[PDB]
Amino acid sequence: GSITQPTAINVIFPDPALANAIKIAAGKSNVTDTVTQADLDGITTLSAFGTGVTTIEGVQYLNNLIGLELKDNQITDLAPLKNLTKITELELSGNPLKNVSAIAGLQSIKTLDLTSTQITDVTPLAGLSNLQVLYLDLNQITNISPLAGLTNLQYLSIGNAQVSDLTPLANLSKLTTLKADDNKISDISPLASLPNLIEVHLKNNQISDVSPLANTSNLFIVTLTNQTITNQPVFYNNNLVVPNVVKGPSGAPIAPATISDNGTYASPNLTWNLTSFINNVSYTFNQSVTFKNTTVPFSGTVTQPLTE
Amino acid sequence: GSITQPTAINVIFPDPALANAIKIAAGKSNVTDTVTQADLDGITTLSAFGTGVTTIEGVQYLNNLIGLELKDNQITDLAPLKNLTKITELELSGNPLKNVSAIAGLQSIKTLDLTSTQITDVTPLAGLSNLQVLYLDLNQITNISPLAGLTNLQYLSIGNAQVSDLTPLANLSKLTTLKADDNKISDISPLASLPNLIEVHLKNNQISDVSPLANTSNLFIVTLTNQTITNQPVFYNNNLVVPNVVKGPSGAPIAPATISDNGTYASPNLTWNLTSFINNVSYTFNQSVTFKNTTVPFSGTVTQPLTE
Repeated sequence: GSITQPTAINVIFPDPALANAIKIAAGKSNVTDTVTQADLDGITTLSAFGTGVTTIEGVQYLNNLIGLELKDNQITDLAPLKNLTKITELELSGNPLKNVSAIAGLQSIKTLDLTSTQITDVTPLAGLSNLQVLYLDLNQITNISPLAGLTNLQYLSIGNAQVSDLTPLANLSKLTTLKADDNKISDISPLASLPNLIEVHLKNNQISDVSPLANTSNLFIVTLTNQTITNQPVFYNNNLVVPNVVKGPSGAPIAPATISDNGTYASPNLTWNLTSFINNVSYTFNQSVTFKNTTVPFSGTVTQPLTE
Repeated sequence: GSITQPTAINVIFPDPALANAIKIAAGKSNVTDTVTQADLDGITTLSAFGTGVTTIEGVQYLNNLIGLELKDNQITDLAPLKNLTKITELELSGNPLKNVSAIAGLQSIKTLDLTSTQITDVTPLAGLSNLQVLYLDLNQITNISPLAGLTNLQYLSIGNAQVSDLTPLANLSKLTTLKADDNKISDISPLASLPNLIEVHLKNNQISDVSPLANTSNLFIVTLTNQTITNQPVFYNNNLVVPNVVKGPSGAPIAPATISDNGTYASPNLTWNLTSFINNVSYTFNQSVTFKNTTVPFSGTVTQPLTE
């Protein structure tokens, strides 16, 4: 519906912090001042970072709202957004949302920040086909399949989540910045089909082979340190020979920097001469590698579990 | 012209490092092996970072070349590129180019890295209307006027140059990433017209007023520490009253953190009670400021020269 007659700001917006934000946005001097629907239709952005907002009740009257920035509040219910149709930027970082089902029909959205919103499922984003910038950092998200159809995506941040499978990114051809530090990524093969990638952050994952990025011609920033690789188990025995899964941009194996248990290397295999059973063996690597444009450090630890 | 008959790679490419790069790109086993024009027309990328290339003679036969990546070489002459028409990515970082007049007609180029190329003038880029990604870091460039017509620009890096005037960026509406640390930027007013800016790096400039970024709704990363501000001179006298030029995102003055010479502050003015002539007075500031989406540190030093 609409605001029929002039009504006090803080009657339409029950949240006292939000009401003061509306008061300022409307150019009024007191939250008790009346506003009309005209007034409300003149509000295109509403911002209230760190102001203790608990409810967005009222925002359903901001027909012309383009940007809503409510970072680090206590918002739990996004129903008031359901019928908004001009919103292109939505910043809800640091709110205890738990789910974002309510934003599924908001197709106008181009930029969306859901960092630290206690969400696990991004199914509701599958239909946000106009998305260009997306933050999902600091959420226990394990599956990004619903992003696969986001073909306008240009900037994707998913740091500090639980992502492994990057196959959903394969057709996101406009991607230029991918931030995915501290996840569970082991295979980056899907990145090969992203020819515009400029910046890729993959520190602290489980990546052994960086050759999928060797042909990315727009690639200028790439972080690859501190990978933690765990191999599938092999049998313990005296003459232990294990292929080295760590590959550089050319696809050739990377020589280990250190090897546990007095082991040796002869590309492509590590060899250990063991006489007693141990849970595992391991090695480290740290080498400058060279991609299409530049060179950076690639490092990590490989653990090889052993079976008796 | 064209290669008429099969000719040895290292007869077409006199540079021995480049010849070996062509040998690999062509799938041959020796730089003396012949190639045909067909062979050459099948080469779409050529890369030779850190290989001591001194000449790109021969590349004029790579009609279908899309990407040329020659970072950290000793190349001085870019004439061989003049008639290439499919090149979209050109990486010439760390070559003693001195000028880039030769690339002016290369309108196909979308991504160009000229970091550390000893250049001073970017007039030759004015016609590269398809440019989306540009690096000019680590060049004594003082004027970026020739960039003004680069309306497809999305990613601009100009760190460690001598840039002051950002007016040329005003109409670059597609800009999303601007990297401009360590320049001579004092006024960032032109940034107000860039509504898509996501990342802006402005550490170590001379910026006093950050209010031009207050309405940038897509802005998520902004660096603003260590500004070095020098005011225009004022007269020395006993009762010295000086308006505070340092403004936060709202446009209101930022209270100083420290003030020289036992001075005091009453917004908007610093006051010093001096009895002897000194070259100048100064103050520091360091405050968390809040933009549309997030909050970051804004800090620096202001020096006020005094006249007798």
